[PDB]
Amino acid sequence: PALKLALEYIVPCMNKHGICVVDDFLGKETGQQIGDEVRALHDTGKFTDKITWIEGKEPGCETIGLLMSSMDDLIRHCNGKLGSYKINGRTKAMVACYPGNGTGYVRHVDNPNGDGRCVTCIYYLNKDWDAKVSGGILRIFPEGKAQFADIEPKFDRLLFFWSDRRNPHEVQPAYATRYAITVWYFD
Ligand SMILES: O=C(O)CNC(=O)c1n[nH]c2ccccc2c1=O
Ligand SMILES: [Fe+2]
Repeated sequence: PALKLALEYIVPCMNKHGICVVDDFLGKETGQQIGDEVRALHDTGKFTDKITWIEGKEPGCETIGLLMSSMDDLIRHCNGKLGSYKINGRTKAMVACYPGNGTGYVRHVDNPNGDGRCVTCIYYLNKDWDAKVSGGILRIFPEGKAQFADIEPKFDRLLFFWSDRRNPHEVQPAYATRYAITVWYFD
């Protein structure tokens, strides 16, 4: 399954566009589970835009580990073909919560200063996101296109994009609680 998705979709889509959306990545059950785990971290005080870092062995986080393992399976089966990068690892999972008070994240590049992070991978957990009323769109400005790309933070959506200056991006103001989990893979 990872072989097929990696080589029939993620590799070609990324090499062409530098951005790749995989809807329905883990399915509604496992999704909801990860979502219930992120919410339990949050409501029990464990955020510090607020964030918390997770390795994947800590408590209340088993299924976030399964997510990370599932992401890793995709990247491993890209076979060094994704942007001709030989990927050597990734960060821990960064869980982010925009509380829903109009806050967002201003336009930025993830790796502006030349660290080894090459691919940003984000998994979204927001069921029945009403983007027209709730805001919180991810807007990416891919270098070499005169049109931006708008990505809704939809439940069980996995997203890949190049981390460097090819992809300046912003989280537009969010008016409902918005959750996402990011890892960065490095070459
Ligand atoms: O959630 C999204 O759709 C995109 N989100 C981001 O680009 C983003 N990028 N870099 C960060 C660094 C530290 C803390 C939060 C973030 C963050 O949400
Ligand atoms: Fe970012």
